[PDB]
Amino acid sequence: GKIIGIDLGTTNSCVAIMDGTTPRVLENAEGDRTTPSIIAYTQDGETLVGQPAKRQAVTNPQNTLFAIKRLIGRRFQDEEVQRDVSIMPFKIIAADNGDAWVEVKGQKMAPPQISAEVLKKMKKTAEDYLGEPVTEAVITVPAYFNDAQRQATKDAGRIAGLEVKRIINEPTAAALAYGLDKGTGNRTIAVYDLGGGAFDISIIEIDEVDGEKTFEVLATNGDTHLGGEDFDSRLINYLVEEFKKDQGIDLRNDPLAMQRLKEAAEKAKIELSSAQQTDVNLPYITADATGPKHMNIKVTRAKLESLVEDLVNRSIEPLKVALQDAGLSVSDIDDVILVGGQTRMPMVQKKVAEFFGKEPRKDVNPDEAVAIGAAVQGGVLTGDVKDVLLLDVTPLSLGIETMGGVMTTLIAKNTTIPTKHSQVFSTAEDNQSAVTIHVLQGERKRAADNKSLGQFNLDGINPAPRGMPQIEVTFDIDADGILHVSAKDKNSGKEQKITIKASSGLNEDEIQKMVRDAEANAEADRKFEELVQTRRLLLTG
Ligand SMILES: Nc1ncnc2c1ncn2[C@@H]1O[C@H](COP(=O)(O)OP(=O)(O)OP(=O)(O)O)[C@@H](O)[C@H]1O
Repeated sequence: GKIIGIDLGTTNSCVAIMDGTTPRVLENAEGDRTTPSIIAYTQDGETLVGQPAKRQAVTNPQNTLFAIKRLIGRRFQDEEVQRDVSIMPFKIIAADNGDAWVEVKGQKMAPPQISAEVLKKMKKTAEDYLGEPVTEAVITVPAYFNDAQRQATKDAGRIAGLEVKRIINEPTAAALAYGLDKGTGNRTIAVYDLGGGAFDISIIEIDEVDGEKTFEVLATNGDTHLGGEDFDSRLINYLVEEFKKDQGIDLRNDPLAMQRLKEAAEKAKIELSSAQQTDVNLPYITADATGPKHMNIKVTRAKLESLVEDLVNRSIEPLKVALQDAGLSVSDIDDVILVGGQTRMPMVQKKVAEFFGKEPRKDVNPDEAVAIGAAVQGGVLTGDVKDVLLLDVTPLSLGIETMGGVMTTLIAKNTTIPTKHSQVFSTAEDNQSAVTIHVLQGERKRAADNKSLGQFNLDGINPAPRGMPQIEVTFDIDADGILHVSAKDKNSGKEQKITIKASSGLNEDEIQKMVRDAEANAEADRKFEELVQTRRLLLTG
């Protein structure tokens, strides 16, 4: 019946539910509206997840798993994983198919089984609160996720025993919370998503027409080098040099010290959004030949702002990129929303306040906003929320190059994504051995008039006197907005395919110039295609 929304965070998870008209964030078993995303394997053969798993990490670096959201769906030879292999204290291994897996206590295990454990805790958190079993779910993912990662997010839920009703991306989920507030229609909003694992900026339009509120993403892009875990690194490296300057010991090579130090580094970081000072007292952190060593160093707040200013500045070019892709001016941008626990630090809000010239909205809970919005999607699916429409549509038509230099339209503008449709084409020459599929986007009928987005060949077409082999062309734009083009020659069984990425933005000012141009040029476009018909649509070499 009801469909729950889950914030799958790198660092914390959060559960919320629609209680009629107003959303409620549900507490986990400790009473916390957020649960750390950490998994631990104890000597006694049981697996800890959440706040219990976080606590035993300092003595169990190999069998305490955290930051598993950085491992799901990727190949081992990726640079950051090699970057990740060196810094992480637990064991990273390759799966038989080349996937990135982990191995704990001699058991080779994939991340989705591990992440499924948190959902079961979230599931049990929901089951204890509701007193009944729960099985239908909408799950969130980052906006920069590719084709392989989202499907893997669906599968992980199934290993946790869930039917995944919807995948939605995380910057979109947090915004649903904001739109419950009054006065949110007909505005342009920016979703700046800075988590533990990455930077994300999304541009979203909130429109309301004829009693229906519609939401459309105008731009998105991401940068995985600007996430909250990269900030913690910017402290682990420095802290060793101050002790080394005073007493000559390099801690980078001591994981047990590194395990307490990250915990000391992580918990204190929360404090500096509210606080101005504190003293780190971690007795017996290590020792050398002359006996025990003790940490006691006083340090305030300014130095950190000096240390991480470049990360904020390197996130700006992705912000600058987002506005061009959406085609908007600052004067079209109506509101600022903070999501994520790290925005409670004052300089980021000021750096944002200087940039936007207005204070970010203070009514969005940074630890809970993502979870609250995902719960709304469940109410839409059950009918609990009325007069709301998820808008995800194509700005321009998509197609392939055909006979005579003609574009044949396969997908008309403003069709909802995901989508798939089929059409039959044939061969142009006797005994034709090859075809070129030139993937094209635009509103003009001449193929030579569109932008090259890529092109591909399909071979193995059986020889025939022209037009007999039957080559079926499929374009698939999946729920991530990514276009999958596939081809199978039905008489032989062969299959080849390509993938075409989702756009980072939708530039309507330039698009609207092209559309008005197209209305003015309608008659010029017909005669060319009809005289190509004059000279089943055909594909060139
Ligand atoms: N009070 C606080 N002050 C400063 N930083 C905080 C606070 N609470 C949490 N953080 C930081 O915010 C980050 C987690 O934010 P959030 O839970 O929204 O991320 P996520 O959804 O887990 O990440 P991603 O979107 O990349 O998957 C962590 O770096 C954590 O250290």
